[PDB]
Amino acid sequence: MNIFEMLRIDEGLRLKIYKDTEGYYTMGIGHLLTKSPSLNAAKSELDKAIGRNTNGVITKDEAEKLFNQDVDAAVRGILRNAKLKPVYDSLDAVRRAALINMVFQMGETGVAGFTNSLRMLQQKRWDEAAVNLAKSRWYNQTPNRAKRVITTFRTGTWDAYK
Ligand SMILES: [Cl-]
Ligand SMILES: [Cl-]
Repeated sequence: MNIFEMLRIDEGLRLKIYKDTEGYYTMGIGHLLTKSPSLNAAKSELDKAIGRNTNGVITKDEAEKLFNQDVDAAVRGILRNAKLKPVYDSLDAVRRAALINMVFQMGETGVAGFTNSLRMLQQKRWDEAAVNLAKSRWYNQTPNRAKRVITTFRTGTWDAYK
């Protein structure tokens, strides 16, 4: 298993614009298009992203290409984040995948806000971090996914995804 596969499970794959769990227009593999309510605005961002007049539908290839860019940008965000980088640098490869996932779902900014879990993660206090991470809106809103990522931080294995 690896990051891509992991996120592909968590986000799914859809080739027509859809609304995510917060009600925002998304496409493909969790690629957010816009926080705005206008479908047109979404459609507009879609075409700009893709480089052509899609009329709200793309091919698998195009989805995957977004997806790759998005995975890349998440990594690069972490690395450039003063609060994130260090945590990430201290982690093992499986757990890094966990931090990526969160970042992908919630943005650097959002994740950098779990100061306390970050710190526990850094210190390798697995069970503790797992408890603290669960005290969050994130966990209450999307509990199954959050359970998956948390188990991953906790155990450092891919069990939650097998
Ligand atoms: Cl883009
Ligand atoms: Cl969920």
